Amino acid sequence: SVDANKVKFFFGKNCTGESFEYNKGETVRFNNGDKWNDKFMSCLVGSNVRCNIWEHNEIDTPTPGKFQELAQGSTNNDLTSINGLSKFQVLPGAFQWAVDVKIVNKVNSTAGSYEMTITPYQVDKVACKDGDDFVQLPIPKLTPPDSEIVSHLTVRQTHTPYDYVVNGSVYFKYSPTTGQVTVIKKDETFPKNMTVTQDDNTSFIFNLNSEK
Ligand SMILES: [Ca+2]
Ligand SMILES: [Ca+2]
Ligand SMILES: [Ca+2]
Repeated sequence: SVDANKVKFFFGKNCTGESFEYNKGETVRFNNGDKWNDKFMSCLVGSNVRCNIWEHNEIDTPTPGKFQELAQGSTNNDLTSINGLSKFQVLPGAFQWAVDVKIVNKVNSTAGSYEMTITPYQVDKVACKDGDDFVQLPIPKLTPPDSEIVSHLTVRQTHTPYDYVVNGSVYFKYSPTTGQVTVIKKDETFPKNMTVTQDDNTSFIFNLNSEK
């Protein structure tokens, strides 16, 4: 059986062919240059976890790709309507949606010595050091989705001089229309020394262009 707290995916309708298992609060990419990215046919999604699948994380481009929000507490004997899912997100009942975040040096030619800490509206604050892989920032029940969640971004060198590099605020927003996340940043809250580019749908890459 499927656990109410985990998910599982099989390469054959009615659970046949091959088997796979995924814990809550994880993200994977299953693709090999557009062919066997699918690797699914029957899956089960526990009554206290959700799945979110995204073709090629389309950025509201002039072609909508393929996307499905596997309803928390359901079984899918076939999803071939949405063969398009080169990215997979598996999230607990505690977390409504989650966002890929990463840090890149555009001035500090050292890495690891630069540590960024982000904390959205009373969430589990997350700190990552420039050189680790993409961090995941889960967000709890955020209803209505089109609301703007207040968030705080602060980045500080872990090595002398270790002053606050920048300290400011940011705003995140969600859209269930295509499971898109969008970030709103203004000179009144966000600094002019870091910027964040939308590398993909639900994927944000912060680059530091001024140590001040
Ligand atoms: Ca594909
Ligand atoms: Ca989109
Ligand atoms: Ca299929």
